Amino acid sequence: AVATSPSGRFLKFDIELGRGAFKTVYKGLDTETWVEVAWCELQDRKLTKAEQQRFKEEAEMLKGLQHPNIVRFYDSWESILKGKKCIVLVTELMTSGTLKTYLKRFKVMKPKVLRSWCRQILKGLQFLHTRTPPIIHRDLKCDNIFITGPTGSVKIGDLGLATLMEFMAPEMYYDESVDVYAFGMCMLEMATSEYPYSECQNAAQIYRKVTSGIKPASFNKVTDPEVKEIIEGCIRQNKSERLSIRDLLNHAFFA
Ligand SMILES: CCOC(=O)C1CCN(c2cc(C)c3c(OC)cc(OC)cc3n2)CC1
Repeated sequence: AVATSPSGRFLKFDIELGRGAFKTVYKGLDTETWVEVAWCELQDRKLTKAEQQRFKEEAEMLKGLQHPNIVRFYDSWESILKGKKCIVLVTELMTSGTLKTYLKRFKVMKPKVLRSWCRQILKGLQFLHTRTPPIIHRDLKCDNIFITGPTGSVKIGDLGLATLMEFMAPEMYYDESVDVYAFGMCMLEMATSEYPYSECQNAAQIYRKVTSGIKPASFNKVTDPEVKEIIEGCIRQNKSERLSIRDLLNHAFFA
C-alpha cells in the first residue's frame, strides 16, 4: 500500500483500474471487511470553492445510504496527489462494468433483462428521492449504472461525482423529474441498443431538438409499444407532464 484513508480503514495500491479524463480509479482495500474496494481520485481542478462544505454534508449523507441498487459510498477527503490538490472517494468496487459496455458486447438486450434492470433503476431512484433531504442524481446515464455481473443486478454509481462539475433535461436550461427524463433516455438506449440522438452531428443540433422537444430518431425504432409508451411519459418536455417514479413503478410493465 502506498496510501491510506485518514480513518486508516482503507489502503491504496499502485494498480490503476480506469482513467476518465478528470479522474483515476485504483484498486484498494477495506481493512475492516477485507473486501476489495475502489480508490477514486479526481483532480479538484473544479476548485469546488468554499462549496467544499456542501460536499462534506453531501458525502456524509452518502455514507448513510445503503440499498441493493446504489453502489455503496464509504469515504472521501482532500489530499494533494501529484502536484494537484484533489479529492479521494472510496466506494464499493464494481467489476463487471457499466450498462454502456454491456450493450456493445451483447449488442441487443433481451426484453426480460431490460424489464428487471430498469425496474431496479427505478427502485434505486425511488430510494434516493425518498431520502430526507431528497437526493437527486442530476446525472443518471448508462456508463454510471453498474451491473453485478452479466447475470446479476444493477446499482447506480457516480453519486458524489454529481456535485463537482451532453444531453440533459430541457427545463434544465434540478428536481425529481430531471432524473425521470434521464431514466427515460436510459431505457431508450437499453431498448434501441444505441445512443439517443445519434443522428445529430454537433451538440447544438441536439440542444436544438431537446429545446424544441423533438424526440430522437431512436424513439421510433422502439418495437414493443408498452416500453415506447413509457419512454414517452419520461422524456416529456413539460416538467409537470412527465410521470413520477411512483407512476412508473406502479405501471403495469413494472411490478
Ligand atoms: C473493469 C472496469 O471497471 C472499473 O474499473 C470500475 C470503474 C468505476 N468504478 C466506480 C467509480 C466511481 C468514481 C464511483 C462513484 O463516484 C462517486 C460512486 C459510486 O457509487 C457511490 C461508484 C463508483 N464506481 C468502480 C470500478
